[PDB]
Amino acid sequence: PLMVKVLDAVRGSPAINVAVHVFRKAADDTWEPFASGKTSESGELHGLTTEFVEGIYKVEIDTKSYWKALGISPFHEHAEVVFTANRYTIAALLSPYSYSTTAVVT
Amino acid sequence: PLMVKVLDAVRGSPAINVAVHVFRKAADDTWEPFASGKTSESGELHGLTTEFVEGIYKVEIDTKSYWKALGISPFHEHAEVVFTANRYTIAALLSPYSYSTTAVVT
Amino acid sequence: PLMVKVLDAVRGSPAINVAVHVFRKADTWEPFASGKTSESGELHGLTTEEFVEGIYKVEIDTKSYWKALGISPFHEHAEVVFTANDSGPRRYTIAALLSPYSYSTTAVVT
Amino acid sequence: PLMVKVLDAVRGSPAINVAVHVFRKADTWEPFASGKTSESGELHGLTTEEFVEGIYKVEIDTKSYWKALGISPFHEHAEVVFTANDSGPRRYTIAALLSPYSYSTTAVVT
Repeated sequence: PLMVKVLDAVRGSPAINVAVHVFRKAADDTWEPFASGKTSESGELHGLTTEFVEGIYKVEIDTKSYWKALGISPFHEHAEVVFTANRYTIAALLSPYSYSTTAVVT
Repeated sequence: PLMVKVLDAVRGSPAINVAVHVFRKAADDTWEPFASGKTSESGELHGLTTEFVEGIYKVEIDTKSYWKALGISPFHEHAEVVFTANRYTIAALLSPYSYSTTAVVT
Repeated sequence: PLMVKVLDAVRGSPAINVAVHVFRKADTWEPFASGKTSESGELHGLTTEEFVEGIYKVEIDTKSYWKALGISPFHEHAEVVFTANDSGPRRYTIAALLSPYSYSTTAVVT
Repeated sequence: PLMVKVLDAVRGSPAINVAVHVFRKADTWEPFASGKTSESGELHGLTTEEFVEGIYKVEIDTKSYWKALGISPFHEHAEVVFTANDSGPRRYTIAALLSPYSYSTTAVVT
């Protein structure tokens, strides 16, 4: 039920091999690792979970590493997306000094 | 080779039944109708063309009609995307007073 | 009452010296005003009395901007089309955020 | 040298009274400054000497903003994390453009 999709606004392409880490917020307010992976050649990451109970989740997209691998100076350390779970696609559109993120919930 | 995908940033969903018109620029600088359709339940419009020679194209996405059908006051008349053809996905992310458009060319 | 602001999402900077042409629908597009963005990425003083109700088009010459930086971008231009002043005079800021294969545009109306 | 600007993409307006909390990485997140956006959608005067090199997090409380307008938005907050002043002092504008299920954030560094 959770998928992440990442596009590169500079090249006009999927953002491939972007590392993504998902965390779930614990009772003591810390972030517990939940799942992770890297985007495919289509910029997508499937199969993160099945387990996906209500709670607050954080999806961290490693944008800095991506721009570094392209030789382009980036601004952000990463893009964080934090939401309460209540099909979820977390989309992100990446530029070096800007990004957007959209939840497509169907 | 040309596909249009539209998302609704207010609802977090595909933008369904959005009218899209494609034009090709003529030798006298006018816009000639080329193809059109409406987005599907997945917010996508396929099968616009096959015919898709080099030239300047305009994709008009009827955002105002979409927001009107939702009872939400919009700013723009439409979103226009103009490019030279040289697989093209024209993506758009819609809010009432803002939109983005991204070309995913693969 | 009409201002255009352009930012470069690759550099995190104002987009300087971007040409901007404004048209007003008469059903033809009549030239209305033009200018280029300053060092702040802004273009002021496009109009005044003159900015009556109508459908306006703001064409931002993003391709020339990118080409001058060595980049072959996707779009020919960014066009922003809108009805203005339909409920009396307003101040309009048309913002654009540019990347080689993507742009966003936002209207701030006060 | 740090300013936060927030806009509402549904209304085409400044996002007014949005809470903003800034942290600096010590590996814990230490509270650094906080405030709320004004009628212009801006928050100034967060820092000064004080804004040394470091990793900073700007947390923008978008959910409370939307909830006060009757909306149940997707995100808990918008978080913007960045290294600052790594090559000497700069002016940073952190902009955010909010929709109920989507946001964009941009850095303008001068």
